[PDB]
Amino acid sequence: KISCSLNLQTECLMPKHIALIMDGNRRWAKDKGLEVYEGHKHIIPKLKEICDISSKLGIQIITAFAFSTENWKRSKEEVDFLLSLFERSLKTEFQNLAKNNVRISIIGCKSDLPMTLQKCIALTEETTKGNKGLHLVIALNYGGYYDILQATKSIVNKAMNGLLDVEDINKNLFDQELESKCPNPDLLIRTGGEQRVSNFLLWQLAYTEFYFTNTLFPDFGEEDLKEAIMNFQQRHRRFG
Amino acid sequence: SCSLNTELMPKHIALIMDGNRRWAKDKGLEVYEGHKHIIPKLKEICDISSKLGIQIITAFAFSTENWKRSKEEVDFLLSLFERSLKTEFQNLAKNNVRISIIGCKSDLPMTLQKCIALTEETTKGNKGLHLVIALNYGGYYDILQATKSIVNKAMNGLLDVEDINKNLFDQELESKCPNPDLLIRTGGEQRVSNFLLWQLAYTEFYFTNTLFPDFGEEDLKEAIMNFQQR
Repeated sequence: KISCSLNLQTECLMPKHIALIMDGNRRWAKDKGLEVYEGHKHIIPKLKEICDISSKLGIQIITAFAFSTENWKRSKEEVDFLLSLFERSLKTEFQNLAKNNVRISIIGCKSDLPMTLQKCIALTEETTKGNKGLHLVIALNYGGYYDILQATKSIVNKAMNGLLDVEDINKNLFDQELESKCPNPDLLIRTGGEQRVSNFLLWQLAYTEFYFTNTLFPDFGEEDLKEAIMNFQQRHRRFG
Repeated sequence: SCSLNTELMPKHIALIMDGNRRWAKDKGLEVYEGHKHIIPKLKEICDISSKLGIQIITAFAFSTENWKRSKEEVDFLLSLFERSLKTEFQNLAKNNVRISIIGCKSDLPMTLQKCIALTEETTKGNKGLHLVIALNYGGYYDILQATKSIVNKAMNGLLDVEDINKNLFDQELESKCPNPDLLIRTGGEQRVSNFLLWQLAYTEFYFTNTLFPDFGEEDLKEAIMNFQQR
């Protein structure tokens, strides 16, 4: 007998936290005739640009989907290129963000990554952990399923060590065990035309506003961003 | 412990049936008279869907968040749902629908529990469309009960931490594979409001301003046509 009691046990205007699915780079390359991998060169720069615009509007957190845990299903060549492209991009743009007082965290399974990428990530996190500006969270080898599973294993681990009882398990406890925690995204922006989440933040999106746009990520600028904020502010005007 | 190096017509449609109160306002009705259309409209949607070859519909009837309303609102909504279900379950069976409820049934009035059990047995032989009614249900709730269940098994020596994977978690949830291909929310809002979380990983989202009581065959066909061209 495991119980449920929901009637009892009760329980994260500018968006404070924006989540980003940065899609459309391969399409932006097909249009304009280049090779596939050229659009991907523009990802991390454009992200840094968006942090700057966001920082100046009063936005406090950005979580961005960089490398999906399903990308291991790509060719060993495509993935190995993407992990290299990313390690390079991080050291280029490290200074730019850190200088402007941005704090940087990585979420995902880091132990699967190349050892050089692991070392660069740990350095980046440590040197920016004191910064007081915008908080940039990079989802790298991350997924919604993964986050819920790692949290479940941690909870089972604690129960096995006598540190918690099965009836202590509630929304607040589970939330503290996830990699992406409160406060959750108020607005989610996916560029590139698709209208799905593709396994990026399942638990955290329970009350998030969804905004989908056909603009490809490389063409996405300040006007498109303020458009989406403006859109978000409309919905609060027609809802309690 | 960390390693991730396998973790047309829609077969399963999920439905957030919102806009009933707004509909009631725009027509000078009592605030909760719009809700009297919900189960009838759902039966209609089931019948159209069944004829198109859609196999499963999961519909959001009573959220775990509704408990935060006044006692009067809650007693009315649970009473109205028992009444609607008692009026329509034979009609639904005659359309070959099979009916399941997900959610925490132990918090419900005992007459509503009895009516749910009767509905399930009468229809569990049917081979038409499978209708899943989410009643005292939410996304957080499903993930948490699955977690508690897994913790209980580990305590009793029936599994190790290393056995916890996507398949194990899926079989402990109340809404299981196969997950919704398409989600439709009526009434204009563009959120999931803690309906399903784990199950929506790859679902297509379709939002419309149409209020639920005005939702017809044409509105459904647009939604499917829209889905096809993706």
